Amino acid sequence: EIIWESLSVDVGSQGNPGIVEYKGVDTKTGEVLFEREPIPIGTNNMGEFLAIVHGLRYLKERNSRKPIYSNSQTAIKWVKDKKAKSTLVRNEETALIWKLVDEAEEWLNTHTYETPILKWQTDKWGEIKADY
RNA sequence: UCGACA
DNA sequence: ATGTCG
Ligand SMILES: [Mg+2]
Ligand SMILES: [Mg+2]
Repeated sequence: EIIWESLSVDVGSQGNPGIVEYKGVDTKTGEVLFEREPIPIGTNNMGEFLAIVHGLRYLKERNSRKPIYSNSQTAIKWVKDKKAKSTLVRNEETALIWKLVDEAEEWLNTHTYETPILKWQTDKWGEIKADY
């Protein structure tokens, strides 16, 4: 019941809030299809959200109907709402991530997609294929 | 508390 | 352990 023909995304950090990165892999092979350069300050949930949105953009530009797996219940909801409810403060250090997030929201209400966004069942299946 | 993450 | 989230 794992949909192997899929794109899997995850965040990695150093600290939380701290340095954030995310990437997307082919669920079947583990091939790395995209990896975001680390962002100096962010939260886990912002990174989880950016990874799904980047996944959507990636698949849409390639005309791909694959679903996206994420392990982040929060990020899956934020994507469905088109709104990332982060508590992270706004200052010059977090400006970069907040600009990414705002641009991701903006992409979500200027585009259509039917990509299913699916919860990766870590408890059953082990770690997501995009894990750091 | 429970759930999902970092 | 603590921080991010619902
Ligand atoms: Mg994750
Ligand atoms: Mg992980």
